[PDB]
Amino acid sequence: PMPPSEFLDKLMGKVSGYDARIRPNFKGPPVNVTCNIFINSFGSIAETTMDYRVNIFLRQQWNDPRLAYSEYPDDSLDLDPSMLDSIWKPDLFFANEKGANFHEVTTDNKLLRISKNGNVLYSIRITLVLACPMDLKNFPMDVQTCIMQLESYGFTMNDLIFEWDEKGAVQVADGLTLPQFILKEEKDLRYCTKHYNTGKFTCIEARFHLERQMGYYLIQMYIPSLLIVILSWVSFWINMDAAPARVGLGITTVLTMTTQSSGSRASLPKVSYVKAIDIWMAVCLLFVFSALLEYAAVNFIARQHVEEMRKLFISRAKRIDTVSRVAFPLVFLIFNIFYWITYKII
Amino acid sequence: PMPPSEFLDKLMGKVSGYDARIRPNFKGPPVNVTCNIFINSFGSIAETTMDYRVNIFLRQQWNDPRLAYSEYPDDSLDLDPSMLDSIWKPDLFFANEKGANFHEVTTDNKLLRISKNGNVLYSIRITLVLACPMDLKNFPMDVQTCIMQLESYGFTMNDLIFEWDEKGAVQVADGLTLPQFILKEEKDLRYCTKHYNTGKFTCIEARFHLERQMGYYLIQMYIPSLLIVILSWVSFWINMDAAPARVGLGITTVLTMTTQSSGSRASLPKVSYVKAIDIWMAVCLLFVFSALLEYAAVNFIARQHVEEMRKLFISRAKRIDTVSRVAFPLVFLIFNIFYWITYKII
Amino acid sequence: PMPPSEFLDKLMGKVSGYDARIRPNFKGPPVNVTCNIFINSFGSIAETTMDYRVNIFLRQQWNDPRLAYSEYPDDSLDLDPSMLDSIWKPDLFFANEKGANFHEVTTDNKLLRISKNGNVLYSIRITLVLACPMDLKNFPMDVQTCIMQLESYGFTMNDLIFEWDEKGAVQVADGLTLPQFILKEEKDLRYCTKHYNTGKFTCIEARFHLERQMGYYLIQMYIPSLLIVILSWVSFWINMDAAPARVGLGITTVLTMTTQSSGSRASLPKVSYVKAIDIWMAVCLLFVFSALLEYAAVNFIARQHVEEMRKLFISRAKRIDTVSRVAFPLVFLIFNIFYWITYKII
Amino acid sequence: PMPPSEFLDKLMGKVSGYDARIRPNFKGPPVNVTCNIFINSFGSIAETTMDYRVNIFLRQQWNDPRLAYSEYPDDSLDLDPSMLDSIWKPDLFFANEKGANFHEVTTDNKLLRISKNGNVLYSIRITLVLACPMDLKNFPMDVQTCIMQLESYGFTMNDLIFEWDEKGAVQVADGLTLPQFILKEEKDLRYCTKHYNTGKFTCIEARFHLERQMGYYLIQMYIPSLLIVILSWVSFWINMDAAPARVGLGITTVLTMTTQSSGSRASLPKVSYVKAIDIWMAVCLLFVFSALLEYAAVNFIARQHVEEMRKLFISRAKRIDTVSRVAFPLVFLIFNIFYWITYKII
Amino acid sequence: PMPPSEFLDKLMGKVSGYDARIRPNFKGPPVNVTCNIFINSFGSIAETTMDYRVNIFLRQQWNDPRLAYSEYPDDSLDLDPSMLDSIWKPDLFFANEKGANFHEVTTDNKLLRISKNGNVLYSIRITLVLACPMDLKNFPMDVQTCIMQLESYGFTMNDLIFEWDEKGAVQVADGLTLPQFILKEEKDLRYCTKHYNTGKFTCIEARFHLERQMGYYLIQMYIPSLLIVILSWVSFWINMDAAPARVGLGITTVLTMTTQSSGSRASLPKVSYVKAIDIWMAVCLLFVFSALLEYAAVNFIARQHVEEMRKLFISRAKRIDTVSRVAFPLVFLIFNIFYWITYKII
Ligand SMILES: *[C@@H]1O[C@H](CO)[C@@H](O[C@@H]2O[C@H](CO)[C@@H](O[C@@H]3O[C@H](CO)[C@@H](O)[C@H](O)[C@@H]3O)[C@H](O)[C@H]2NC(C)=O)[C@H](O)[C@H]1NC(C)=O
Ligand SMILES: *[C@@H]1O[C@H](CO)[C@@H](O[C@@H]2O[C@H](CO)[C@@H](O[C@@H]3O[C@H](CO)[C@@H](O)[C@H](O)[C@@H]3O)[C@H](O)[C@H]2NC(C)=O)[C@H](O)[C@H]1NC(C)=O
Ligand SMILES: *[C@@H]1O[C@H](CO)[C@@H](O[C@@H]2O[C@H](CO)[C@@H](O[C@@H]3O[C@H](CO)[C@@H](O)[C@H](O)[C@@H]3O)[C@H](O)[C@H]2NC(C)=O)[C@H](O)[C@H]1NC(C)=O
Ligand SMILES: *[C@@H]1O[C@H](CO)[C@@H](O[C@@H]2O[C@H](CO)[C@@H](O[C@@H]3O[C@H](CO)[C@@H](O)[C@H](O)[C@@H]3O)[C@H](O)[C@H]2NC(C)=O)[C@H](O)[C@H]1NC(C)=O
Ligand SMILES: *[C@@H]1O[C@H](CO)[C@@H](O[C@@H]2O[C@H](CO)[C@@H](O[C@@H]3O[C@H](CO)[C@@H](O)[C@H](O)[C@@H]3O)[C@H](O)[C@H]2NC(C)=O)[C@H](O)[C@H]1NC(C)=O
Repeated sequence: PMPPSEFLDKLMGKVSGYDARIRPNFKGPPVNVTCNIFINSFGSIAETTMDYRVNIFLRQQWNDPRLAYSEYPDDSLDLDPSMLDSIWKPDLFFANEKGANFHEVTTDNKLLRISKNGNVLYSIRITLVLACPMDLKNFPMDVQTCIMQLESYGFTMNDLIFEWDEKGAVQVADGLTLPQFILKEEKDLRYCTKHYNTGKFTCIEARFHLERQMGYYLIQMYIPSLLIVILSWVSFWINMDAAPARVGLGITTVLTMTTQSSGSRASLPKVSYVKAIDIWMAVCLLFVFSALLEYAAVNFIARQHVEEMRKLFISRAKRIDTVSRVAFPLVFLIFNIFYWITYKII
Repeated sequence: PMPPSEFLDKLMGKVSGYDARIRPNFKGPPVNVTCNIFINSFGSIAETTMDYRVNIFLRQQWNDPRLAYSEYPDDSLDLDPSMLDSIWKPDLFFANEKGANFHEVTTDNKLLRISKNGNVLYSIRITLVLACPMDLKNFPMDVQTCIMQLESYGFTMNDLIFEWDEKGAVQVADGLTLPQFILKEEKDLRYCTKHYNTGKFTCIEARFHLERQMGYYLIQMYIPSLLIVILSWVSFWINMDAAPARVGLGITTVLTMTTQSSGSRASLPKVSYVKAIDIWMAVCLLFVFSALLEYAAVNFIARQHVEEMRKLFISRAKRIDTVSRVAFPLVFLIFNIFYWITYKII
Repeated sequence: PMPPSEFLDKLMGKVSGYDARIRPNFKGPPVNVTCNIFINSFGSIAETTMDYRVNIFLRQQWNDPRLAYSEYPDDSLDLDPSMLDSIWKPDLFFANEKGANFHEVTTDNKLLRISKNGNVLYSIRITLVLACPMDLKNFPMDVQTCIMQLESYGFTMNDLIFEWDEKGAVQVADGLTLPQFILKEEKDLRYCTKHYNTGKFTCIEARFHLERQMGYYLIQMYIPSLLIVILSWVSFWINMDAAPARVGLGITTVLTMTTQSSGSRASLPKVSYVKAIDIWMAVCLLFVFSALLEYAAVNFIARQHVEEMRKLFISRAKRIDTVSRVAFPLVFLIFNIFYWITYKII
Repeated sequence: PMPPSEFLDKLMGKVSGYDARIRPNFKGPPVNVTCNIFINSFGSIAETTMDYRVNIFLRQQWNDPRLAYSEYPDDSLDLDPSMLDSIWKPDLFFANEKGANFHEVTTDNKLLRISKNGNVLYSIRITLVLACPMDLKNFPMDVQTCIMQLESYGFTMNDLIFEWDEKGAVQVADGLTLPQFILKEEKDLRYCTKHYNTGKFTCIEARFHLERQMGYYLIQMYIPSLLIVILSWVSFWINMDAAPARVGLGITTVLTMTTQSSGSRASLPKVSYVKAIDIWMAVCLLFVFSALLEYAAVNFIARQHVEEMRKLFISRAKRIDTVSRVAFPLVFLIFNIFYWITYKII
Repeated sequence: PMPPSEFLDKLMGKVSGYDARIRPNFKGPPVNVTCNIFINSFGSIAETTMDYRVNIFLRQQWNDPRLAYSEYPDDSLDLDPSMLDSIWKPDLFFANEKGANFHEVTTDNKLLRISKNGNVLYSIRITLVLACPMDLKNFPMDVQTCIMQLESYGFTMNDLIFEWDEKGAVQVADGLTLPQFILKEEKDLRYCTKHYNTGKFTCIEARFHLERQMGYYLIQMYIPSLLIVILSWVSFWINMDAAPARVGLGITTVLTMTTQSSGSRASLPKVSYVKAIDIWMAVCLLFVFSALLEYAAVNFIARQHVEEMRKLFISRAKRIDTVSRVAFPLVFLIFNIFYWITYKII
């Protein structure tokens, strides 16, 4: 017999009237193309530009009666990736590409096989940098949901319809790990049918829940953010007579805590709303600032102190020192409870 | 009958004398091309290079009598995006491109349909990085106006005219949100007819008002910029005898405020004029510097103090301490009123 | 006779039925392609994106009976790199490309020679940026293993099989040096046969062990991380009466050590687990923090001190000063032993 | 009649012997090509790499007798930008390109019109990143001169000559503003004829004077650079008995001034010569360092002070304090005059 | 007669049997191609990636008897750069490209002329980013030697040999200046013949000595690195009774010197060996650390001081103060001599 390359020349050549500019089943029902992606590499999720780089295998399956051969004895004929400009292909595109490219390492990474009944498998490797609106109302304890939509651009709903297959619409790699987030096993599948001034177009998308790993932020901006508050608590255990001791403590600590506040949003987007890490530094900033005002109240009584009425001012300046050793270690603990409970339920 | 691919070969082939290098209605009136864009993604507005990345759908509509078919029973014939090099297309370009590229993810993102009367719709996806002169006279409270002009390069006014359509000249996406700014619903539409040494060319543009969100700057460079001034106010409530207490306070605070001034223009363009954030740090720098000179005036009187005339110098050195507790908390409030009123009207 | 260019036109032209879209030995055994790479340049191994740039010479050898000439008197015929689109080539690709490109400096860097029996050598220069999951459980003393897999995309196992040659499967350059790591002479060779929903494909890979050089981290983040602890030890040799001396020492040192902790993960990925450099700064942070609490215990006894019972409190406040000069210099040495032994065996 | 597309096929087709590989007026005088650029966008002038990005419209005009039509009734025939590979074009190139690209947004931005006498206008949009040797002998008050040369590569002087036109050789945009520098209205026009081992080639260039805007540097690195010196002057108004007051002032200020010196060359090229900003920080570093040595001379006399001879040492230690309040405020003013006069004339 | 474009069609057309896939002098001696480069732009030598960007004019000259015309009366025929795919060209490539590109600004920057005897000149503009192993054993006083090799990829030694010409093998631009380094006039020329598993290939290279300019490092990291040591010397001229004076001096200076050590390797590669700038900061770190231990020895004697034996401890605590004023100013000078002598000979 003849090889599949010469066998398909009768179906993709000048004979049989086959044209790559004509969609299958013309003047009839639209083409129902089913798609399924395979995430190979994931990560590099930046927040300054609010985008993430993904590498998926976009599989496409449809039905073309013009390529339904019945003379070849086999059931699957592989095609050279250099002959993709001869058959019709869906005009699939993403609405959040923001720059993309293919891979042509020694061969155009394309897969093309034709079944006997007319099933055509089209799998390619695409490297996308997808964008998603980052919701940072609770930055250290948020559940991001970055989606990706597959719309049409040249054909409307009556000519091309995208759908998901029931046999693993979205597969995940075996050893796919992320440096900062984690990929949940549950991925939603809903439609995203858009409507413009020209018409209506099909759209398919899949939700991806990306939960953060609190192990990183808990060590860098939570343990040092708590030890600095302890530095302001040790001033109560120091005598009220040493002026340079408690003054230098209430100033060097209250100024190095601002660096922690400025160092908590160094690589974060400039959002207007307040996040969960801005209420942890601001409240702890009040503790390192109230300790400065605490010494300002103790030193103000000692500098004012008549022999009988002045002996009570010394005890009054020391009575507040007996409560500050218990108030702040018990008030900061109350805020430490309302913080790790409200942001663990919402 | 015959499919539209073979039907349009009579209108785009060697027959009928149709050439892609000839504009419609030659030796007559110019081609009136109407355009309308659809902003899909917006943001990433940097200030060091004074540019912003945009992703729009550039729709183009004109009239070509050479493509006015009258035999096909339908009213809209879709075209393959691979056949855009056969018909005439307007030479539309932007005067502020500064690098651009198309999107060819599995298909050239182009839309092409031809009506019966000769209406040709041309919609493509372009990713532009547009530039605009940043007016930073009031940096935290400015209303930026970044525009984009669509000029001609090969045809003059007598051969190609660009205009805006009245049915939604500029559409906005449904869920288009910006991280730093906000997009106003009012967009101006005016002409930008340029004149060069070669001739005159058409030009269409649309204004985009981008108001900032003060919620970000108010927390990072306004709350810490005010608490440092309070650190210089607590020196008045400290006795005038402790030298290392008030000296270290008037130096550590006046030097950490300069870091806030240098940290306020870390990612800003090097402009010559003064902005609204440079007058907030410089005036607050005077308060943290006047407190240093305030102790220099109190300590200078105590070191100079004859038994009757010296008792008044001690009261004089304490009389200024009774006014500094009221002057600065009431003078900084006056500047706090003139600042948030002048920059809220202009 | 005729030159090899005209001699091979009979084997690569329209005659002999040779087609570049047909794999050798069709309807029979699969093509056994042996590959061997030659690493020219290596390094630039970043950790923020977890990727490294490599430049190898990908050699490919297979058997094509359709190109087995028997009339030319020579044994090796060199081919012009501009004629690679006429013969069949394996669709080799990498599963961790993440962007790649060829080199076309004055000539496409391709090697093509055909033997008499049908051996075809295919060598090209590819610049890859390969990714690997960075295991940073012990950051300064880890042995990274970055691999690279060569999979198929268009042909399954029954049509294309990749294998390694026994004569130097992976060669290393003569003067290939790395700035940070070192390349070990032992490189493992194992298979990576994947299984997808479409079928099974061949895969070959080679392990690369990249041991770090501790000479860099030992000087920058280990010598200064130890001298700061010595600054907290000198407070014991200072009299317990000078308040501003020991207070300023226990605060300026405990706050500059946090900068060393924040400066140890400035260019590191945001991992959740704790690494070996996070337990060296945190434990040393306890020493510079216990010295602050040590003075808080000595000053608390002196401020409390009845004529006979008060003379023992002065000796008690000095007895702890006689143990702190020996405890911390001997407790930090114990942690210094358990650290450099546990992380030198695992 | 026939359209210009079919009319010019007789002049650009196989007939008439017109070839795009032959320069006009062969075996005779060279082609005198006149050029004129139009700067659209300017700025982004970095100093680390010593380059600036420019966007100009390169117009080219020459004479081609082979295209001198005499049958068409019009005087200017516009050409499709897709037919630039049919006529001869000058091989113009820049000697300081360092990477460049064109703009192909929906159309190749090319202009091509042919006059009756043979005048051919060629205007294209080129985005260049031009380099210039940065002369930073006086960094805040220099007048940079970045030029751009247009050389030939394939034709020598006897075959191609570039010249400037007298009617606006270099035009400037109407609203072209720069963020840091300013563009002067005077632009020099001189030749740059080079000589290599192959021969001599034509060259045209234009000088661009880029004066800096001192409004930026005067606020960031000149006002804080002067207030720190004032902090060292207030130590003279403090009593000579307070040791921790004047010691902490002469150390915290002398160390934060080094940050201003290191912060003045953070984004500057590593040049060997000294600039005008390195002599302003180094001299001011002497003032904040002489104040430290001033207290070292006052405290050395007080610690040495026999009942009559010791009373003069106290007055001697205070006599220098009466001159330091007048010397430094009058010596720093002398350097402030010689600095803003020498660098305002050269 | 006929123009050179039509004259060379007889030598580059279907007639005469000329093929671009055949090297000259086949079945005979190899082609001796002589090359000579012309460095136009040089600099941008980074150290994090260990690469430098260069822009050279790669001239190539060989002998092709098939192009030896004898009928044209001239001696040099210029060729259009669009016809380089018709003649044979050497497959020259660099072994350290790491990404490269050509320049196509309005014309492919290629030079092609053919002599009567068969001499063919081939000059193109290539922008390379070449790599070299940075030897940083003495960072401020090293002599870097970055080379560039020109190897073959498709032809072995018996088919293509590269050589250097004796008439200026490597030329330098007239006004080529470097921001950091300097280019020496002496450039070595040696062979780099490599040997692989396939065979042996020709190779030509040229050495480039790049000496650093010490004027930059001497001001930024050598003058401030010496003044901080002077701050530790002034503590000896202060009385031994002021505790907060000498304690704060021996801590604030010893901690700001570590920033100079961390600030000396901010943009340097992470090498394991010690460089010449790491022994200048570490030794100076001992001086600012020995001054802290010097006060720890003086204060330890004063706190210990029986009426006759205690008067000698006061003199002993002051005797070391009389030697420290002379020891350190004379010991640091000894290290200052051995440093600037050992690294000025090797
Ligand atoms: C692609 O998928 C669409 C569905 O999304 C298919 O369209 C549906 O096709 C049926 C005929 O097969 C149309 O008729 C209906 O038939 C059912 C019985 O199956 C009957 O109960 C209904 O009353 C109706 O007559 C139906 O209108 C149509 N639906 C839509 C929304 O178009 C289409 O056939 C598929 N195309 C191919 C090539 O498989
Ligand atoms: C494209 O749009 C232009 C307008 O921007 C159209 O041009 C105008 O066309 C009219 C004829 O239709 C020209 O004549 C005028 O007619 C009015 C009555 O409608 C009459 O009152 C005037 O006195 C005049 O005779 C008019 O001069 C012309 N204007 C310009 C500025 O060119 C043009 O026809 C449109 N082209 C197409 C193909 O639709
Ligand atoms: C490519 O390599 C494969 C092996 O990976 C070759 O396949 C093996 O080929 C033999 C025949 O040569 C097949 O038959 C076996 O022969 C042995 C004797 O050599 C006999 O003991 C066995 O019982 C069996 O009959 C064998 O099944 C086959 N193995 C596989 C896994 O396919 C193949 O021939 C190679 N192709 C070329 C073109 O060299
Ligand atoms: C392109 O420009 C060059 C000048 O840069 C033109 O060349 C000059 O052409 C004249 C003839 O037109 C040559 O002859 C001279 O004529 C003058 C009178 O005009 C006479 O006084 C002189 O003694 C001499 O005979 C002249 O040598 C030549 N100069 C050079 C440097 O080539 C050239 O003609 C222009 N080409 C075109 C096509 O316009
Ligand atoms: C390209 O350069 C090579 C040299 O690198 C040329 O090869 C040498 O060519 C000579 C003949 O011209 C060969 O023969 C020798 O001749 C000398 C007298 O000149 C004689 O004393 C020797 O005993 C020997 O017979 C020589 O073997 C050969 N050397 C090599 C290494 O190949 C070659 O001819 C040049 N090609 C062209 C086209 O110019």
